[PDB]
Amino acid sequence: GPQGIAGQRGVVGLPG
Amino acid sequence: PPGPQGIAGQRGVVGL
Amino acid sequence: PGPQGIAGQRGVVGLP
Repeated sequence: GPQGIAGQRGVVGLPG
Repeated sequence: PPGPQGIAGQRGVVGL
Repeated sequence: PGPQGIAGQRGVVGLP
Protein backbone atom coordinates (compact mmCIF):
# COMPACT_ATOMS: atom_id res chain seq x y z
CA GLY A 1 0.00 0.00 0.00
CA PRO A 2 1.16 3.64 -0.48
CA GLN A 3 2.66 5.88 2.25
CA GLY A 4 1.23 8.91 4.19
CA ILE A 5 0.45 12.54 3.18
CA ALA A 6 3.46 14.90 2.90
CA GLY A 7 4.51 16.88 6.01
CA GLN A 8 3.60 20.47 6.87
CA ARG A 9 5.52 23.38 5.26
CA GLY A 10 8.65 24.33 7.23
CA VAL A 11 9.07 27.89 8.57
CA VAL A 12 10.84 30.49 6.34
CA GLY A 13 14.62 31.00 6.33
CA LEU A 14 16.09 34.19 7.85
CA PRO A 15 17.88 37.18 6.22
CA GLY A 16 20.84 38.78 7.93
CA PRO B 1 -5.39 3.99 5.32
CA PRO B 2 -1.90 4.57 3.85
CA GLY B 3 0.20 6.57 6.39
CA PRO B 4 -1.45 9.33 8.52
CA GLN B 5 0.78 12.34 7.76
CA GLY B 6 4.56 12.99 7.43
CA ILE B 7 6.66 14.91 10.02
CA ALA B 8 6.56 18.77 9.96
CA GLY B 9 9.29 20.65 8.02
CA GLN B 10 12.19 22.45 9.74
CA ARG B 11 13.41 26.02 9.05
CA GLY B 12 14.93 27.51 5.87
CA VAL B 13 18.60 28.62 5.60
CA VAL B 14 19.60 31.91 7.34
CA GLY B 15 21.45 35.01 5.94
CA LEU B 16 24.96 35.13 4.38
CA PRO C 1 -1.14 0.15 6.57
CA GLY C 2 1.07 2.55 4.63
CA PRO C 3 4.28 3.63 6.41
CA GLN C 4 4.39 7.34 7.46
CA GLY C 5 4.25 10.43 5.19
CA ILE C 6 7.19 12.10 3.39
CA ALA C 7 8.82 14.82 5.58
CA GLY C 8 7.74 18.48 5.45
CA GLN C 9 9.44 20.74 2.92
CA ARG C 10 11.63 23.51 4.46
CA GLY C 11 10.79 27.24 4.20
CA VAL C 12 12.29 29.93 1.92
CA VAL C 13 15.64 31.69 2.57
CA GLY C 14 16.44 35.40 3.15
CA LEU C 15 19.22 37.51 1.56
CA PRO C 16 22.16 39.96 1.99
